Amino acid sequence: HHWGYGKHNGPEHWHKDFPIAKGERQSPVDIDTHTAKYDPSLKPLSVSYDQATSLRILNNGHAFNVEFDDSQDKAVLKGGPLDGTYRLIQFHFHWGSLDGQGSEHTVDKKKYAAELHLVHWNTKYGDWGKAVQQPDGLAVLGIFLKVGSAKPGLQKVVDVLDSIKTKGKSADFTNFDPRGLLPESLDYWTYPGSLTTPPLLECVTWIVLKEPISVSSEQVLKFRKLNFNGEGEPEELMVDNWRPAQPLKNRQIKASFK
Ligand SMILES: NS(=O)(=O)c1nc2ccccc2s1
Ligand SMILES: [Zn+2]
Repeated sequence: HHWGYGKHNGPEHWHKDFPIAKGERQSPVDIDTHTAKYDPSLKPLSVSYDQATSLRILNNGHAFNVEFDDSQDKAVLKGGPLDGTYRLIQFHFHWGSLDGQGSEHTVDKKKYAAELHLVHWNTKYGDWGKAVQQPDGLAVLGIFLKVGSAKPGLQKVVDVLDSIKTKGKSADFTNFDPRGLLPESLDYWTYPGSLTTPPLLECVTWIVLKEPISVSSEQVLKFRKLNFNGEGEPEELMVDNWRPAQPLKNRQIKASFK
């Protein structure tokens, strides 16, 4: 892998190493709120994070992942458009160099300052590597961030970032409660899509919450002090690590709410 979000290895180049980048169910997409159809057959989402066990936070050179113990059913996502049980494996964000961009999904072409991805895999496939080979292998819960009032539940994440500034650095990150990152409402849009970084596999049921969370300018400024580069290498600020909207093609975006 040599892909990134720089001036010569960005999303417009990915198709050369990952031809599925030009596929029929790529993510993210623009959510046209007037075209998305209310589906009364969709169920309430069930976000069961009471027993979540966070373990570690890693700068992987494209974002930072907060990793969970997914060795058994602790934190799981069920219901909504989903059949079966999906285990939380990690969350990460995508963000911008300034507040007017950062999100991957857009809403009537509006870009949010950032987007949180809570990533889950379908336990019926036994492990992540098997799950990503299946069209219903993953469920990613996407939550928009706008800049305003501080999000108290995000501050523990913010405060550890200085310790994982560069690619390949990690730190212990136990006892973090991801419920503190959820908005009030679980109203959502859903559509079939893909991973938004290589390998871009078309194995995701996307669930994107309508209600954004508010974070402070100071919180997102700390995201923007991270580095894409490794220790001692020329500093490249980790900013604009988002893939733009991809063609919707023959896909329907459904709303859980009227
Ligand atoms: N950005 S995302 O679709 O949530 C995502 N992409 C990837 C790629 C490789 C491994 C895990 C994930 S999770
Ligand atoms: Zn993501």
